Amino acid sequence: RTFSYTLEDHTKQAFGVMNELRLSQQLCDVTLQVKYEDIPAAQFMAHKVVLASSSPVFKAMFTNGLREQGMEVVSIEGIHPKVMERLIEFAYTASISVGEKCVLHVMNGAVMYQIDSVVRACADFLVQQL
Amino acid sequence: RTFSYTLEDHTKQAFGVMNELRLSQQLCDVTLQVKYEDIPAAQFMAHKVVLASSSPVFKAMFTNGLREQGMEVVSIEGIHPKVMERLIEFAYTASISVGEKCVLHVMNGAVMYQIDSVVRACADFLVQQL
Repeated sequence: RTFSYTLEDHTKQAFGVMNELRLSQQLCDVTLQVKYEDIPAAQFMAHKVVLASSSPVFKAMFTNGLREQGMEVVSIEGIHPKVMERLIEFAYTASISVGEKCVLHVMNGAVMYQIDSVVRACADFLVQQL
Repeated sequence: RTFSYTLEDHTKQAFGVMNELRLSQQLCDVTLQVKYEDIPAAQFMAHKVVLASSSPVFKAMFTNGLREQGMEVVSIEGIHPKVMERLIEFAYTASISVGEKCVLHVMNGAVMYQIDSVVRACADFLVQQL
């Protein structure tokens, strides 16, 4: 009747390119300003649809019906820069790495953005070192 | 030294959500107006970063350094609406289906946007029916 085809690799390749576009600040449309205790701010550019695709919290926050018309800054307080960076990194690459003291703070950032995949992975490392 | 983790499923889930966001016209930032012979126009909303992630042609066309500040319309002539729809669909889901007369016109749309994965798949169906 009909001919179809699926490339089983397409999502990995494309996130790859989207991660490239982020590192080069191309097509970005949100900057997260994270400010946390005394460490000065950081800025992260990213793509709102890529954030919303991995976090129900970023989904809800960016899908409200408002229109961008430029760059929206999101002030994000209550999380160390290094934890937001690794969580954006997970959004864009599906991987995440950390040492054993930061693994506590990463499960708190993942719970805050409902990145449940990371939450369960941390919660496993925490009982596999106890 | 350090603890890391990779969710081998994350890209498929997230494209899933991005495809959802497209169907609902949320966070979109390009409308392709395809006009082709006498069939009237069609409009497709999509996410420029998701287009650019799957097509070198859409990459180059959206990554020039210009800023969006709203919705950019791309006039796309020289391809049937049904072929652009299925190619956007491939961008967002990695799959594509078609009957045997449209499979000719899809390999021409894929070559036009350098969606090489589809091009080689069509080029195989064309010699597997001859």
